[PDB]
Parts: sequence; C-alpha cells; structure tokens
Amino acid sequence: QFDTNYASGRSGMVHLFEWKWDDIAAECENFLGPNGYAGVQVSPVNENAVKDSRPWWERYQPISYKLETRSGNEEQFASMVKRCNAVGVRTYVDVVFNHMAADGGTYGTGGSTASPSSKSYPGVPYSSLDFNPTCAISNYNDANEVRNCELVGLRDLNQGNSYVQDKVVEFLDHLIDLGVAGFRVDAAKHMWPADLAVIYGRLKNLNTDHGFASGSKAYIVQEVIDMGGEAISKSEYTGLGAITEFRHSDSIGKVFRGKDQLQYLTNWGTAWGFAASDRSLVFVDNHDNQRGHGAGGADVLTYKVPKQYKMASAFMLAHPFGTPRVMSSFSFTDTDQGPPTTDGHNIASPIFNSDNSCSGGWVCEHRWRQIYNMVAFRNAVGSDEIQNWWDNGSNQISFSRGSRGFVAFNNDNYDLNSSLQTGLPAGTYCDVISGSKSGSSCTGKTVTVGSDGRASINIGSSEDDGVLAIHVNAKL
Ligand SMILES: [Cl-]
Ligand SMILES: [Sr+2]
Ligand SMILES: [Sr+2]
Repeated sequence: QFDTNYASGRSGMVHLFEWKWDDIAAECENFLGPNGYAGVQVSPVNENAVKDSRPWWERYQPISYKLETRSGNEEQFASMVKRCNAVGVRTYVDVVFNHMAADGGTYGTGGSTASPSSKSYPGVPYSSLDFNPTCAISNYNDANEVRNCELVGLRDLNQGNSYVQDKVVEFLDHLIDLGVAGFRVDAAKHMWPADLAVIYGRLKNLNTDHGFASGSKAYIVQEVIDMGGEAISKSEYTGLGAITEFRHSDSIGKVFRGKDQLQYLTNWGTAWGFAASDRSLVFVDNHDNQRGHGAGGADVLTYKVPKQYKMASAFMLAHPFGTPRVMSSFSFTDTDQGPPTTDGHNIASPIFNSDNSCSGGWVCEHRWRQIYNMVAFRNAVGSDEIQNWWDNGSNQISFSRGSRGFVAFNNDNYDLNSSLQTGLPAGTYCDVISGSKSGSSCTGKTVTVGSDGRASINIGSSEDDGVLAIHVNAKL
C-alpha cells in the first residue's frame, strides 16, 4: 500500500490529464519509456455522465463501473496497460467511489442511463438504499457532516454497506487483473478511514504476468487536502496509504514566486509541515490546483508562469523528499473548458513537432527539456544524500546530491557569478537545463569542474531559465 511498484531505475509519475488510452500507449513507447519515467496517472476509466459543453469535471460524476469513457473502452485500456508495462511504465487509475452523478446526468459515456433524482443507477445495479440520506455539506468543520453529506449535489454513497463494499472491491480487482499498479482515490477526505481499510485490505495481489513481484500490493495514494490546523487530519489516512501533500504545492508556489526566500529551503521536508517522505505524493500543481480556488489558490505555479514553473519542478525532482508527480495538462482560458476536440466531443489526439514538443491544444509539460532532463537527474543520483549546501542569504542557492549531481538556482533580481563547490569528479559537464549531451558535445551551456570540485556557475537574473543542473550521467 506504500510501495510504488515502480520499475527498476525509474522515477516520475505523469498525470496525462484527459488523454485517451490509444495516445497514452504510444507515448509510453515513444517518449516515457526511453526517457526514464516511472508511471502514468490516467483520468477515471469508468463511465461518467455526459454534460453540456463537455466540461472536464464531468468525468468525476460516475454513471457506472463499465470501462467506457471518451478516452476509450476496456479493450483499449487493457492494451494500453500491457504496452506501457512492456517499456517499464506503470499505470495508476484515478478512482471515484465517494459519489455518483448528480441531477441532470441522465446519459452515460458508454450507453448506460441513470436517474440521480431517485438515486437509481442500473449500470452498477445501485439503488437509493446504497446511499446516505440526502443532506448538503455546509459547515466543513463537522467531520461527520463532511463524510456523510452530499458534495455539490453528488449522491453520497455509503461505503459502510456490504453491498457497496462488494461493488468497489469488484471494480478495483478488475483493474488489477488488467495489470494496474496502483490507485488514486478521489475525495478520500469525504470518506471514513475505517471503511477504506476494509476495501483496501480485500484487494488481491498484483498481476505477476505484467512483471510484478510475488506478494505485491496496490499502491494507494489518497486525495486529502490538509493545509494544517483543520478538523480532519492527514494522519487519519497515512496509516492506510500515501497522501497528497498539498502543503508542498502551496509552499513551492510561494517560494518560487518571490513571496518567500529560497534560503529557507535548507530544511525542506517535515520541517515545513509535510507528512513523512515515504507517505507523501508531491507535485507542483494538479488538475484542480492549476485552475485556481484549489488547495493553494492563486499561489500555485502553473505552465502559464513558465520560468518559475520550471525552476519549481527542477527543485522537486532534485530533492529526495517524497514521490514526485509531474502534471501534463491541456491549455485552457476557462476553468470549465474541457480537453481539445475535433468537433465538440471527440477528443483530439496531441501532435508533435520537430522539438519533440506538443501542439494541438496540449501543453505536455513532461516533454519540456527542463523537466524530462531533470527526471534523468533524479535517476542518476539515486539515494545519494544532500551535500555542499550554499546560499547567499536571499534567493541564490545551490546543493549537490552526494557526488553524483549538482544544481543551482537564481531567483534574485541580480545575476549569479560565483565559483561554487559542485561535489562531482573533475571534467566537463553539459547544462541539462539548457541542453543535452549529443556524442561528445553539449547542446546548451558547458560546465567545467576543476580538480578541487569547484566550477564557475553563471545564471543571469534575466535569462529565460533560472536553474542550472549537471550530473555524472551526462559528462563530456
Ligand atoms: Cl491529486
Ligand atoms: Sr461521503
Ligand atoms: Sr539563513
């Protein structure tokens, strides 16, 4: 429940927001696999309610547990898991069993129909007896009202009923048979941990046919928003699985936006109020946080602030704390707007340029050179500890991961021109933020490390990038 089940020597979970299964399987073999990524988080794979203008949040109003979405059907989803597992990329499913669709959602994405006014869902065989009595969440400080009342009209299921427990376990076991490696449980704060423990304990072992070790259990990351000093604590859930550490997203936004100083990052971890490292799923932004009014509000860094979003992603991928997750979104100017379509419904596949960058309505942050080359940085340093910390007392910091990698940041209004201790063997290194290694040359900046371990690091305060990075797996 705490082991990621990652393949050997890989790191980084990519949330391919609203991608279809066919496009995900191709991206596993063409990019994610040969670039060292560890896993992919998919949108809900079960049938959801069809709503006007096809908003993104329609996929969190389940109609049934049939694998029938705009992303594809069960046959395409199963082939996607098999093809991604063959290149070493695991699959983690966003699962929604706290509620069903609200009023106005009579049609499903796979042919099923429902009647939320009577709490009747013929696809799951669900009846009104399987739900909590109708009530609305208004207080948010009453831990009983948050877990038993209806969230924005969504029909609150009763996870204490043995029939509901059967259907959820039946659905999660079906996904395990298809080769899935873990689950992201949506709205976990609105459910009782005692009932979650029963569901989690009944799940079968992982399918060894997909290259899983015998005795492997499904990875469990729980979506809990705990900004500190709340009625519901994240410690209620850290005993049953990993949690979404949203303090990481809100703090990393404040720091790299200038609202806090970079020198304070010297004790990044539980000293900043985070959960345990082996219990923390960390990220810069998520599909909710990037739209505002999330857990971090306006302080969250998104792709729309590219220079500081890349610096924040580079710091997270270089720090040993937690399990990093990188967001891959589609461009939006309206928080309700859904993914790009070829008409008004059929999701349009992403297209790629000579950059290996995305187009056609998708941003593809995981294909940014500054992001996927830092994933290689994480894979090259392993479990090496932080050493050689330096800072100027403001917004210029640098540290090394053992003797295998070095990174430097400049968030001040003036340049960085210092001879810093790098901790690496002497030689010539390619700046992995500004380029890559090709044969015996560097695409971007070059970094020369002297016999004393010191190197000249230069990051102008007006350059497009505010971070430099080098590691031993990109020498010469
Ligand atoms: Cl999340
Ligand atoms: Sr609930
Ligand atoms: Sr200080």
